[PDB]
Amino acid sequence: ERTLVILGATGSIGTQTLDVLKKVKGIRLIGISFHSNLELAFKIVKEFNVKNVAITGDVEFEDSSINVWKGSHSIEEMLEALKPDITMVAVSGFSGLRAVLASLEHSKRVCLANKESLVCGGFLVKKKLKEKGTELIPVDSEHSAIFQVMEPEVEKVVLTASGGALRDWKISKIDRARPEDVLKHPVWNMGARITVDSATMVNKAFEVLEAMELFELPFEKIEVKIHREGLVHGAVVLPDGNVKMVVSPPDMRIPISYALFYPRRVALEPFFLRTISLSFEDPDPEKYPAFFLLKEIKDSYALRTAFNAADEVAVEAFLKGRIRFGGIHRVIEKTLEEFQGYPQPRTLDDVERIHFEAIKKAERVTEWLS
Amino acid sequence: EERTLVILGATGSIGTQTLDVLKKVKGIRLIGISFHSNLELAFKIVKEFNVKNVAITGDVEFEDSSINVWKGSHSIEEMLEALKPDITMVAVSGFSGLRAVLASLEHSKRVCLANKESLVCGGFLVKKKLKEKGTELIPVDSEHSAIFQVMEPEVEKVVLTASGGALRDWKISKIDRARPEDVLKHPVWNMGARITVDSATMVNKAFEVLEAMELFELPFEKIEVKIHREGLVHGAVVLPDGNVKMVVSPPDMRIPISYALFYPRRVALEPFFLRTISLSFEDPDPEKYPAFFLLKEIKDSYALRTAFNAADEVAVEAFLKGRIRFGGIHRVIEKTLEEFQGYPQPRTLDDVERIHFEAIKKAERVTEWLSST
Ligand SMILES: NC(=O)C1=CN([C@@H]2O[C@H](COP(=O)(O)OP(=O)(O)OC[C@H]3O[C@@H](n4cnc5c(N)ncnc54)[C@H](OP(=O)(O)O)[C@@H]3O)[C@@H](O)[C@H]2O)C=CC1
Ligand SMILES: NC(=O)C1=CN([C@@H]2O[C@H](COP(=O)(O)OP(=O)(O)OC[C@H]3O[C@@H](n4cnc5c(N)ncnc54)[C@H](OP(=O)(O)O)[C@@H]3O)[C@@H](O)[C@H]2O)C=CC1
Ligand SMILES: [Mg+2]
Ligand SMILES: [Mg+2]
Repeated sequence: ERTLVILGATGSIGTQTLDVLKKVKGIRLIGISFHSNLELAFKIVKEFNVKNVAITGDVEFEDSSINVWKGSHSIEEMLEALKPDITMVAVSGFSGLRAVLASLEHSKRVCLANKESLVCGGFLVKKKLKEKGTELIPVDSEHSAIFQVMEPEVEKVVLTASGGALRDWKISKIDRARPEDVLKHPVWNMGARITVDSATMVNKAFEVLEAMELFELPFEKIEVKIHREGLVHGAVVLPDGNVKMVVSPPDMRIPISYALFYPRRVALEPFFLRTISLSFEDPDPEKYPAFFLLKEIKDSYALRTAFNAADEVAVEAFLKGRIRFGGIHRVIEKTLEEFQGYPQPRTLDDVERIHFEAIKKAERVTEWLS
Repeated sequence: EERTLVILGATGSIGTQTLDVLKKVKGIRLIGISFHSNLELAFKIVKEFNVKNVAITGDVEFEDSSINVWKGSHSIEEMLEALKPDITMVAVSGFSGLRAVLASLEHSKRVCLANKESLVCGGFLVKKKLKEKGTELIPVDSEHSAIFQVMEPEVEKVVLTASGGALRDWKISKIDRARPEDVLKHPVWNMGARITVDSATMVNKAFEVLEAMELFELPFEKIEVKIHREGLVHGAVVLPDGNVKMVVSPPDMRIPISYALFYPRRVALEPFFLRTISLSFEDPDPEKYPAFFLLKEIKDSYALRTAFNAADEVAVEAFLKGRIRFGGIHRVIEKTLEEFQGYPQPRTLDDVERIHFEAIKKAERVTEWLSST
């Protein structure tokens, strides 16, 4: 059996990974990390007989027949001790950057669900990947699809987007939208943040930057289309007229299983061909202004990190009632203005300093907009 | 760096589309051609491509003089032995493609296979020669090219798509009485009279299923055919996890030709741009395409597959000549196959060629019966 560690086991991706382990044999889960959801963590440790846990938040796990690592280097120290064959990196937020770097150091394969790691610190991940040679497979549905059809000479890589919860609403009504209108979603079963991110298309902006890092694509070779039905997860347009497309049901257990079991294909449920509707349209810049900030930020890890930080602050603020929907892209825009002229970060510490300064600035902007 | 090419059957549809590709991308030098009887087109290919080597497979005069000319029944094998091309495009029509593919596998580094008969009738022979030589074989057919591009060992289903042919929207009662003028109109693809009729009966698709089993080493049970009226999807693989990989492209044979010739490089032609579509996939009606549903009966026997091919060749020509109506085609095939029930599995090229010859003779007798009746 191949040994597995799931970082962020208590989250959406984490628990879907557990579901997959019940459905397919050949991997043994030997450790998990979680942040603060102790009740769920307890269920997992009992159900899966997990003897190694890294606590990442300010919570009390005790104990006493299981090894419990706690604090800021818990993930790193657990991974060094366990040296798993496979690590699923399903932590949310900016913590994903250090989690991925530690996973690359101590695992033979890293299954990457966390987006922030490549958005903010892709240059660090790429350096570590080259040095260590660790296998890295994306878990995101769109990058899993691309991974399956990618080749060296492409004309265009097409990512598809649902258009989010407000895809149908007209422009003037979107500014005023409340949380009770953004949840949800209406295509994927995901955490509260990702749902807001799909509605602003910030999620898709992250995926473009992730695709550039993962597949060494220039910005100009990527295109994003709104695709209502959510069947096509990615397509590659080749120079000869051929297009390779990947279709599947919208269930994250599919790309999870692929990343865990590659090069084997897991037996889940085959998707049988039938008459089908495939629509592809350009995102309207007036409906998705934060998405169109990509051109402005793509070349700078300082601006990419600030983009992510401001989005984290604005979504939280939106979820807590301080701003309305139209305030999200404004917080991001106004925060980015304050980082123009920043030098390109060179180290993990540089990236971390930008992130915390940007959180600080975005909070000030949010206060103004509240 | 430059690769040399021989095109067997250079004067045909595939051959001239290959020439069209060679005019608009560099890296391949045409050094030899074969043709059967189209002297006028062969000389013009020779002049315009500066070809110095020609194999004539038919009984025609091609004299002389500044070029090397091979003639008679061994002309392809002899020219290939002399030329040793890097690539041979095998685009001869009909049963002689089996001999041509085997000859090509002897003397090329890569064989681009357009000819269907070679695998339908003699797949076991081709596979044996492939193993001994270790030469590359890339299919040129657009469905096989599509599958080649997405194939992997653990597929659940390989899906070939079919236009359904000229009579796809017709009532079953009208089909039996159809004439060549009904069939020889063009729903999705631009090709010869033979391929157009085979598309209407879906015998073309029966050939492609058998070729797919040979090319990709798939059991018959893992192949699915769907009628796909848009003709945009040329093939798909269904994986056991829920993923489906599909290949979409314009219905232009220059695409898979360029892919086979230049693999692993992709030639810059005209990129296809994604847009809103419905995509239809329906099962073929057994009552509409009876000759297609003879697959399950013939699939394990090279004797039956060779007879199926021969009977088809006879029946299609008789149809085009006005001797039988469209419904007569599947009847010629069925009745000819009934005469070969129990024939032993051929073991050599010579066994295959004997079955071919007798099935042609048997199918002609059947055709006369149906014509006079
Ligand atoms: N959900 C989806 O469908 C998809 C998600 N992704 C990406 O995967 C990542 C995780 O997504 P999702 O599972 O939905 O997120 P969730 O919020 O549902 O769960 C995230 C996990 O990370 C833990 N966590 C939270 N904060 C920290 C922290 N500061 N340090 C370490 N661990 C922490 C949580 O612990 P606890 O519960 O105890 O607080 C939980 O275990 C994200 O980057 C997301 O963009 C990508 C594609 C699709
Ligand atoms: N056409 C298409 O779109 C596709 C075709 N194919 C397959 O490719 C093969 C050829 O296709 P296509 O180019 O359309 O056929 P054509 O009838 O257009 O031409 C066949 C070629 O074979 C030569 N030829 C004819 N008879 C003989 C013979 N007895 N011995 C040696 N050579 C002969 C012809 O010479 P000449 O002109 O001098 O008589 C010509 O060069 C067939 O198996 C067909 O099914 C597969 C996929 C797509
Ligand atoms: Mg995604
Ligand atoms: Mg074909």
